[PDB]
Amino acid sequence: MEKIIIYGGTGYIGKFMVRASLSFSHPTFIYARPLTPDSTPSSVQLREEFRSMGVTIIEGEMEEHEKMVSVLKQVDIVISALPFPMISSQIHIINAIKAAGNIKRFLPSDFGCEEDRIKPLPPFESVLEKKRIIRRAIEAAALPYTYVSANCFGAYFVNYLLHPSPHPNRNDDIVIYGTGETKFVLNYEEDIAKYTIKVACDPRCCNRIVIYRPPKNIISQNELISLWEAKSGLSFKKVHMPDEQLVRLSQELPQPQNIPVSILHSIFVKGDLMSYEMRKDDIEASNLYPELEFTSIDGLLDLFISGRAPPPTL
Ligand SMILES: NC(=O)c1ccc[n+]([C@@H]2O[C@H](COP(=O)([O-])OP(=O)(O)OC[C@H]3O[C@@H](n4cnc5c(N)ncnc54)[C@H](OP(=O)(O)O)[C@@H]3O)[C@@H](O)[C@H]2O)c1
Repeated sequence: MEKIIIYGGTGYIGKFMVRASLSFSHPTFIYARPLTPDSTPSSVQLREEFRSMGVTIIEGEMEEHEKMVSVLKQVDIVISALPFPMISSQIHIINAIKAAGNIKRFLPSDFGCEEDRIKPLPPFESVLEKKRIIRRAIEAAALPYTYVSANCFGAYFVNYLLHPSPHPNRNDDIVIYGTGETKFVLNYEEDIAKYTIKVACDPRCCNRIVIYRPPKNIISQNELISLWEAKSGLSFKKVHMPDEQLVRLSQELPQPQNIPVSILHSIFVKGDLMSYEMRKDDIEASNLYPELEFTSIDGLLDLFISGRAPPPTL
């Protein structure tokens, strides 16, 4: 099987990718920054867990070109799950990949919306521009790539939008962004990870934009809430944050506090995750692997009720 190295492997979505890679029998590696006295105990725990699972951990800084090239010459696929503050640093990955010359595929840290076909409010557009610059650098180096639009991380957004708790109360306030009829897609993290590993090894997805849009996971905030209320057995106080308020906040709030509201405006008001139809060269992943299936929204919510869903995260 193809050998896979993951940057940001100890991250929120990164850890799912590492486990999926191993589960699909791929020799797995991660390039990680050296630990420090302030390293969160969580980051320390994950590295120990990964090592015990057979993951090869290469410790180093992004600026260590020779170290990165040496490792990349030993693998076939590179997947980056680095966070926004580290997006620009991916240029070092691109340079090490080109120097190595043996890499079959590079998946930059996209995993969101399809940045090349949307234009959100200034605060969000600014961060998206960093990801676009990485894409332009990939194209300039002529590297084999796959740009993944994973759409909404399932557990991440259910926690954010519904904040499930042991004992819900009528007054545990539910916020609806915009009017709530805008369609978006919610995909469970474990599935996003599994499909990403398959996609990275699939020749059909080389040098292509791949979108995770399983038909059963397309939903509006109002539909999601109705489903959640039916399952939770109670009616929540629902409040709206209309388009105008989100726009106003994106302009009046300081940075980076103005980014969250800008992202919510893009996803739930402009509907940038469903305001476009699949293109010719565009690939929808749920149609690719008969052996795989995206967990339905109903299934994702049951995961939360059963108390087996990922915990809240920043
Ligand atoms: N579609 C969606 O709903 C959605 C939601 C959230 C995120 N995303 C996207 O998914 C991607 C990853 O997001 P995420 O939330 O998973 O990221 P995250 O959890 O914040 O990633 C942090 C990870 O990178 C490392 N790291 C952090 N700061 C670093 C630094 N200064 N130098 C070196 N390594 C550093 C960490 O290693 P340590 O263990 O050493 O700390 C950790 O592995 C991004 O492209 C993001 O935009 C999409």
